[PDB]
Amino acid sequence: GKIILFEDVEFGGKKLELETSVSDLNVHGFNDIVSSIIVESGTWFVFDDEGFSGPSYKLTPGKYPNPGSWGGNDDELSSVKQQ
Ligand SMILES: [Ca+2]
Ligand SMILES: [Ca+2]
Repeated sequence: GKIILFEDVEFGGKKLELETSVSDLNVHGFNDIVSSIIVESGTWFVFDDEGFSGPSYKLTPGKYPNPGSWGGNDDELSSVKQQ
């Protein structure tokens, strides 16, 4: 699986590419800043709390240009897990 997290909407700003689960996005300086997402491959769950907990959102391959596109809130993702 490969997911790319973006600081700004419409795939702008700083980006973080991940191929493994991350229980705490702070380790990569990406806690509570994500505003768009591209899933290149795999199914991913993204969570608003650390540790694969809090509000969760399922994402399959494709582009998600704003948090509404995954049903979520801006600047709230804290952990991500591969399905
Ligand atoms: Ca942001
Ligand atoms: Ca959060």
